[PDB]
Amino acid sequence: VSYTPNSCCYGFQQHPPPVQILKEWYPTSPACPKPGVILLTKRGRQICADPSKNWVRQLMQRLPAIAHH
Repeated sequence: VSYTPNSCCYGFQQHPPPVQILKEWYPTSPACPKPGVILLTKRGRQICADPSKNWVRQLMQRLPAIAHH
């Protein structure tokens, strides 16, 4: 849908989550002003994280990249 809303992070989580709760990750929309990733937890919590941060890239590497929709 050319008129669908876009999911974006306005604010990122600055402190690393516990790896044990993380399931997978996926990027937010390319339409967003600041590029983001979601770290999705086993309980389904969507954690906004900044892929310009090395610690976020390292978690990303350890997790499967799995499209949400």
